[PDB]
Amino acid sequence: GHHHHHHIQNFRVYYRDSRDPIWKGPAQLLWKGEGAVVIQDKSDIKVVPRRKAKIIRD
Amino acid sequence: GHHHHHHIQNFRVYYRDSRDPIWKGPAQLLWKGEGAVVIQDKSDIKVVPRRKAKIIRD
Amino acid sequence: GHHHHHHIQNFRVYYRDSRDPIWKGPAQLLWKGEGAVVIQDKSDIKVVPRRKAKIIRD
Ligand code: NI
Ligand code: NI
Repeated sequence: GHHHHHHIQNFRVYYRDSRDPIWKGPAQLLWKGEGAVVIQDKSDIKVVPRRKAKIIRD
Repeated sequence: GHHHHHHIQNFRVYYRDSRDPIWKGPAQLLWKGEGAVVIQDKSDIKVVPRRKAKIIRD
Repeated sequence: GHHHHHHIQNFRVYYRDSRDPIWKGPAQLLWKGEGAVVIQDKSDIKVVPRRKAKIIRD
């Protein structure tokens, strides 16, 4: 059914996908753990290695 | 696309949201991390720190 | 809102649904935690204990 993944308030994330060196974002933070991060960028929810993500506390 | 996050069977979760002292729930458990849990309450999927969550075995 | 959970590239997962002994899949891998994995099988996103999942790097 329809649902919404509420982001972790007061955080924004810049990230890189796979091997592309371009920074993407800012994006929302959904989860962090196991040396990885879950981000939501518009309608796309992606898993990114922690060192491929810059987390910023607004 | 359209999808459903199936809850972890035989568990319910009461949780505290943001700055409201009243407990919400019972909600579904989607994921149990070491420091936080992912819950689903109706169409809302939220990340709650373990200290603000009460996992019930039913 | 509408969104898509992008899978972790180059992984295929076979799994069992709790009691049912029949193997299901191939499914996409969304998250590999400690003790469990999150998989997507068409419209269903499920949490599977690690012992009940076979992750294949292809
Ligand atoms: Ni729709
Ligand atoms: Ni979803």
